[PDB]
Amino acid sequence: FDLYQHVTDRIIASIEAGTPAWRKPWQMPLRSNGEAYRGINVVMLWLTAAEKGYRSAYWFTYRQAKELGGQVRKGEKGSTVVKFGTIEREDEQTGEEKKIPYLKGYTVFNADQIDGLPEQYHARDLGTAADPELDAFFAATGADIRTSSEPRAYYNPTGDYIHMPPIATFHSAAGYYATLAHEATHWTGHKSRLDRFSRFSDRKSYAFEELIAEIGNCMLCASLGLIPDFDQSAAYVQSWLRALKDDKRLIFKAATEAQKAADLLQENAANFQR
Repeated sequence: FDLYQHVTDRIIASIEAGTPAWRKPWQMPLRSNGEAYRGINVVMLWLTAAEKGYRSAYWFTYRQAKELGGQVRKGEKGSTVVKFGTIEREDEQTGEEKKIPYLKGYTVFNADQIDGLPEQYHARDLGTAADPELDAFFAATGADIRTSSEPRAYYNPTGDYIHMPPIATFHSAAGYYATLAHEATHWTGHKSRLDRFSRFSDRKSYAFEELIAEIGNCMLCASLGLIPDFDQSAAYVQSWLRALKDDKRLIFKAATEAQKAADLLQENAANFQR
């Protein structure tokens, strides 16, 4: 079937239900080798886990479960994850090789659906003051963070800095750092970094940047042990629905861009290099 439309339809339904897929955790989903899923697969597996009530982070193909001594239980239904790539094909008239880009599906099962797996496969309280570890992380991203009494958090792309209100006015360090995480996600879109604002001139006012930032903030908060704030997104949800109904590929681009934003903050903070 149409993988693009199948995923987009699942997302549209979760939004119309009142709980968008990427909000469901409120636990990164992992492959059988322990590596995290990425991009649109994170969103799909969060949704499935919530829909079906799974608690394990791990997802297996039937074969991967078999190789580990596990058996998918009778009657259990798998879940779709997608892979993009290129594959070698030939012209036909000529034999010229031409790598073709493709989208394909895989079926995976949560560890909770499987008997016999090794046992390995079966939030920090921050109070109201600054946290040394989270302060160190955000400093290491490279973001210029400025503070004033203005009671609004935002990323200023022209001066290229994040404005935060004072932490004491949140009466919750968790709320402070979740808010900073959200603005740091926007901060990755600057022309000198991921360059989202010029690449996605959003003429049909799909609120595409806010969708990327919300998904990217969920990914970043998942990895930081924080709880994202969703209350500042009611104004965009209708445009997101409109966008998804118009373009069955859009949520894939948004999830990929979201993943790139979360990647860049974590790479900067680890002094990642090639």
